[PDB]
Amino acid sequence: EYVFESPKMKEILEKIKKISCAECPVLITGESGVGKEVVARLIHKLSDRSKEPFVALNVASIPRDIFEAELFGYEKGAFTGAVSSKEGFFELADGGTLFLDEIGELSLEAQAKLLRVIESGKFYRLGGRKEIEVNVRILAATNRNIKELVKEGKFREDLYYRLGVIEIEIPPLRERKEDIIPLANHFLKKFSRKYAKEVEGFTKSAQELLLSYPWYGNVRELKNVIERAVLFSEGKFIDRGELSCLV
DNA sequence: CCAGAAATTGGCACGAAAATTGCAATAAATACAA
Ligand SMILES: Nc1ncnc2c1ncn2[C@@H]1O[C@H](COP(=O)(O)OP(=O)(O)OP(=O)(O)O)[C@@H](O)[C@H]1O
Ligand SMILES: [Mg+2]
Repeated sequence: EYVFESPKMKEILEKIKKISCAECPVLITGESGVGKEVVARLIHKLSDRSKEPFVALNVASIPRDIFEAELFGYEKGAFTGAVSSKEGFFELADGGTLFLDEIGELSLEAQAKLLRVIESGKFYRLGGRKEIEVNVRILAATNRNIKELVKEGKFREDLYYRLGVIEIEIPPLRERKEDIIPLANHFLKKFSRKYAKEVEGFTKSAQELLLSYPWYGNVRELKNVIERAVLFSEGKFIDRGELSCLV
């Protein structure tokens, strides 16, 4: 279960409901730990293809020298040492969703190779002759400022225009103050059962302290703080002093 | 008989198709050691 109790978050949820049945690539931008993975999996879940694979990938974990071999696949005998034919991630997520986390780590050649497939919709194996057609829905998430990347000369402008048809910008947690308290009480329970420590809630002073801290890690930092508070406590209530050192 | 007209020939051209040549080292089945 997730928490959406802020007007901006509710509007984003309505946008997700409207868009989840479309057939266009989605780009999710935001700060660190805002919930981009949550938004991507919520888009996939509320979809007509929710019973299909959701291939999540990190583009920085794929070496350049074999990049196009991983994404598209190769045939037997394509290169020395190719024991047997193998498929790519595009065919693996055929009929489902392909999620690319931190899309800003791509190189220019990889960007062009991805743009060709996103435009045409069909590709070829590394050592193949027939042409493969796929039905992959592409979601891409990043935390960089993509406009500054394209202005500097690091991200292809046409690729950004192709991907940036729909923009979902999750606001920072510091602009979601009315969402801070329901989140903390959500985490405090989850760890309390997990670590078997007994605790009920936060005192008024601790709740006042929570709303004043300008979170830089957004939801993940709040989760870490709540986990530390649960671990380093034994009483039924968390007070100002327990969180004062953490903050 | 003659001069104009018609027929013959082969050199050059042009697009296409066929033949020739450069490349030089791997892949898989099999037997043996822990
Ligand atoms: N509404 C929510 N309710 C509960 N937990 C949430 C909610 N939104 C986000 N989280 C939690 O926030 C954590 C970090 O979020 P997420 O995985 O989406 O990060 P991210 O935005 O992709 O981060 P990064 O930009 O650093 O890659 C997750 O563990 C997730 O459970
Ligand atoms: Mg992420």
